[PDB]
Amino acid sequence: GFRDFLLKPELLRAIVDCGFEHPSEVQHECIPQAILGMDVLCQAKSGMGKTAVFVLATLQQLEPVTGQVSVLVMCHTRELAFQISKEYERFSKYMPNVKVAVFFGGLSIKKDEEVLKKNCPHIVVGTPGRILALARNKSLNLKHIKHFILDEADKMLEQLDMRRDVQEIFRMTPHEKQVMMFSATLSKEIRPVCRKFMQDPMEIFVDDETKLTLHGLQQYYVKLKDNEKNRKLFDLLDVLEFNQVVIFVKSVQRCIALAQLLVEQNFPAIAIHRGMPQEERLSRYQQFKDFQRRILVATNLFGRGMDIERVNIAFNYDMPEDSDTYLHRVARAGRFGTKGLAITFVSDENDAKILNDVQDRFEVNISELPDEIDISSYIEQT
Repeated sequence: GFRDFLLKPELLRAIVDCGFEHPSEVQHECIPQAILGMDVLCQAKSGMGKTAVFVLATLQQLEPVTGQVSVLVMCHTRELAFQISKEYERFSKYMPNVKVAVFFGGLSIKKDEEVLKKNCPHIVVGTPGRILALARNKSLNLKHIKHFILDEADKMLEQLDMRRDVQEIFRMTPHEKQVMMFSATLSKEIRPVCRKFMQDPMEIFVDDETKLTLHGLQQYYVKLKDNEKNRKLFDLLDVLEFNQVVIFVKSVQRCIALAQLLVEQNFPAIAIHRGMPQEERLSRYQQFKDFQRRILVATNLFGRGMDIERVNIAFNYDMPEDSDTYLHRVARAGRFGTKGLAITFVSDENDAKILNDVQDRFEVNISELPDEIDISSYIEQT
């Protein structure tokens, strides 16, 4: 997969360890030029292995120097800065001397200062505000920066205030270095600042995945109190036939409890919730590619959409927050298989509103669950 990207062996091993030897389109279009030190302006769509583009291209060109920060990555939200760093750590699994740190508000800047004095990293990730503050006070020397990366450019550059800070941070770095910008949207603010930031960038515009359909799919709902869901769900798992099931819940506490309960009821199930390291979520999801019955209890997976041929039933044990989560939660997108069954639990006079909203957006009707469902209307070959 990534072997054709001509990446240091240690990077390929870590990539194999993260469980995916199949590059996305944004990567096929960006990693090659990125790897060569070319400036890049890429308008894509979060996820899709977008940040892996700069994490990899950057690790590939990294000329590690103790005490020197050679890579600066900035983005708008601290959760994304946090996530981008854990990813640098992951793909850096076999590059023992490579160092990374993330900085943002919420934690005492004095803590960021120590790290920079005692054990400066080669790679820094952070939000503009905290980065600009650490630079101004000299704690962070940005004079050796060879790779300047901006993620969520549109959001960072939208407000005059943050764009100003970003331009101040920029001027603090060597005029000669590679600069890359990734933005889900290409506002007429990035266009200006880029003339300032980039020279003659490779401008790459990857699409917006183009998906989201409920065609040829059986969809029903059941109204009941949370008090009944388990009993209903369990009654249902006994009647309905399936190769693999997916149950969506609202929280982590709920995911952990339901999964455990199913497991104790001889209903082999794995749990995947927003409250565990990406590595664990990625590993567990990957694992869920094997068995004759298997059940996955999740709070939400990966945007890619249901890609497990054998998954015949998607449950909304908890009503999706919005009519968009539904689309993602339920929809085929793998090799073959277009048939599937979707069942939603309605316990609130509020869920209905959300459910009623769904039938409009995609203009499809979701009936009340019938006593009889033809096994072949939602399970294609058997």
